[PDB]
Amino acid sequence: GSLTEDGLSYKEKFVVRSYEVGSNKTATVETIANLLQEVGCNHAQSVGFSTATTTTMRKLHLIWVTARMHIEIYKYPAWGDVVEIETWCQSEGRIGTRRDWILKDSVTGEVTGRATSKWVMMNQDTRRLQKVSDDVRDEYLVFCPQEPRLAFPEENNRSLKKIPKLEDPAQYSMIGLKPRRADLDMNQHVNNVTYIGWVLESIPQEIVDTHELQVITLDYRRECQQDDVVDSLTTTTSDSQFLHLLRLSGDGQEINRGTTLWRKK
Amino acid sequence: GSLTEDGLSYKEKFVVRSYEVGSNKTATVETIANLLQEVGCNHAQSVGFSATTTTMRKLHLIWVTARMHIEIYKYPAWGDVVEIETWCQSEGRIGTRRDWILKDSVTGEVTGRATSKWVMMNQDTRRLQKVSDDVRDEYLVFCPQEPRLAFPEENNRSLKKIPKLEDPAQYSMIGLKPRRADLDMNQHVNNVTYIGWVLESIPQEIVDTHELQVITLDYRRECQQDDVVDSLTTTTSNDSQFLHLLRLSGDGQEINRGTTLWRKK
Ligand SMILES: O=c1ccc(OC(F)F)c[nH]1
Ligand SMILES: O=c1ccc(OC(F)F)c[nH]1
Repeated sequence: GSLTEDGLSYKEKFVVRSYEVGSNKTATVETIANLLQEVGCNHAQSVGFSTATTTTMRKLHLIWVTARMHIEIYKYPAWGDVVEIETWCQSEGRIGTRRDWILKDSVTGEVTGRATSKWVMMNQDTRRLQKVSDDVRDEYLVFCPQEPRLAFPEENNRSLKKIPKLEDPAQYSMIGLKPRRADLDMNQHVNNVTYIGWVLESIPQEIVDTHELQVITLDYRRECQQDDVVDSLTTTTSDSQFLHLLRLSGDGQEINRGTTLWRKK
Repeated sequence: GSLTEDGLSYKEKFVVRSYEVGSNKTATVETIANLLQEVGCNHAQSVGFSATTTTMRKLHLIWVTARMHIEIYKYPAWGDVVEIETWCQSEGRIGTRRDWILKDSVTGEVTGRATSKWVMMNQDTRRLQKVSDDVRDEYLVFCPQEPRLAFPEENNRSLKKIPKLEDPAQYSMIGLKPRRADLDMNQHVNNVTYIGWVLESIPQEIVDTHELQVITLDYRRECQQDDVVDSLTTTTSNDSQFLHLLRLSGDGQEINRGTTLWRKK
């Protein structure tokens, strides 16, 4: 992959692997979510970040953490196909950061999906959220479009809707979910993609067999740690819509909420 | 990737991805095992398969893994290119072998090797059988005719008999369940998942302070989507050796056994 001409966005091509696809021989949403995160990392390497901590962030032990992940897929790429992913970052002034992605058929050049994500600043030791400094903004505005560039430009759009809290009892549930070493990143934290899978695990197999996932919106409230256990809850709200809750098996502490939308095949 | 000049082997290059690495910023043995399966699949595609031959599709026959053997000298680093070569060979009427060599792309030196034994099984009845001449002949056109062994040595750890762990196990991980990211395109648990499940009963202190050199895994029965696995480990030993058993948490039915060898970092 490479920075584009203006050095304000990054593109990479990926061949869809045998193990990356589900029962219709197209990419899972989790494969897709892993590819967004790889091209996010490849963009940060290309422009000097880490080896996405800036020099000021390293000083005060500050990190970016995902608050929100929104993905819309029109077509899942097939086993053996090339997908082109472009990604850029923007400042939401002092609130935090946004990363946006556009997914294209390499062969046709047509948009096959789009994703947006909200990142906020956290201490790392104390895990306390805060506003972005100001000294920090200047150091990464050099790497972002100055004019707004939005994967989801439409005024009132799915990617910005408030998500309510599922009320007990849930229509469906998958209890006793536990991460393994394959679910951890290189800093030994549970990978953000794992949560996407744990949310999807309470959807009935019959919906998955007969529908395609078109939109997922997931809020991240709190981390699941190595020795935690998650319950996954789902109620139909409706094309079919679901409301989703991830919480710890014990004390029922919320880790995530979300919604998904599925089309009939 | 592509077939070599003689068309009796297949080569492919892989860039190691952000999410594919552990705490050393090098590839996990599960990332390695996934890459081996992708190059195995790309070789079968290249020589005209879809990995069943005409006669097997007629008789509803498939290859299934009886054994995986993997030895790693160096785990490739995040961003590095690993080159993997692969070929099959007939083992008479017993089954087939698939063998792999991993190289540093930049240096050309061998950094891993792996060998696997596959047997013929009825898709439906799940009954093992010997390989028939009509089938042996259909796939010898793709295999080197002289022997080519990744593990040639006369007394080599890839062929040793593996004993059954005796209760009580020294270590255990209880209540392991596949999620949908553990399934392949045919909705069977991925052979790499059992590797991860075997590794989950190794204490974190061994993993933090040692590197996996060798893994040998036997495949007895598969885990269904709605089964639950227990993972057991006893130390059997400068080098730490362990003995492994995966079994179904209910009735204690054996799904896998194996051994691992680790060196101090
Ligand atoms: O561990 C955390 C804490 C917070 C968060 O999101 C923030 F917006 F609330 C994500 N992950
Ligand atoms: O379901 C099966 C059938 C066979 C097998 O391998 C064979 F060696 F036992 C593994 N898993």
